[PDB]
Amino acid sequence: MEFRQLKYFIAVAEAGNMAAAAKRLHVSQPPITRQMQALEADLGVVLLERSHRGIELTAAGHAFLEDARRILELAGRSGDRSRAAAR
Amino acid sequence: MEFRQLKYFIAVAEAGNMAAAAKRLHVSQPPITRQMQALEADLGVVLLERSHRGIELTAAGHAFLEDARRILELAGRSGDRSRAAAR
DNA sequence: CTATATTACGCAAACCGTAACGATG
DNA sequence: CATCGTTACGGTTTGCGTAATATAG
Repeated sequence: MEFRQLKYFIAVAEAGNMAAAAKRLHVSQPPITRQMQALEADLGVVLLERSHRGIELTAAGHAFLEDARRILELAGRSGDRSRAAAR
Repeated sequence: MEFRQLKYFIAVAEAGNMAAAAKRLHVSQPPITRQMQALEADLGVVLLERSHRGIELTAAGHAFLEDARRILELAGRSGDRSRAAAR
């Protein structure tokens, strides 16, 4: 897993199609499709139903999505805590 | 912040010095020092006091160590779930 | 002279963006 | 056949490991 994959996958879930997701992240489309492939590979599971319209989430997608949000939340807060702890 | 920095940090924290963590992660020592620099910069905090005898954690680092462990654990379990939900 | 950390340098692998191709409602 | 997803390719960057540098016992 990479932090980058989590952010990208969250955006794709919220967008409903990979092009829109890319525009929201300020990258080109191909990094989106490739990073999703690496994620699905790394997890051993299909997160996304592809069509020419866009994407739907699988059961394993809806599961993962919830946890991706929480890993990002926790990473963010872990930083604020450490910085606070300095003082 | 990257997952690899979290693993490396935990290993450095447990080991008491960078050389022994390096061996336990099966990499040379310079990635360890460099990835601790990258991590410290990205958080904007100092986690470790370096001496010639090894390392000791700051307040900031004791905090971050616990959350490091939470994040990785949560990342592990989130895999397991997503695979389980694909049954 | 050992043990630790850091820095320098060279080469390989990863990663992005443009461009081409493919597939489908 | 218009629109989105994927794959190819070239060029930049990141990132390793070996070797060198610096400090301390």
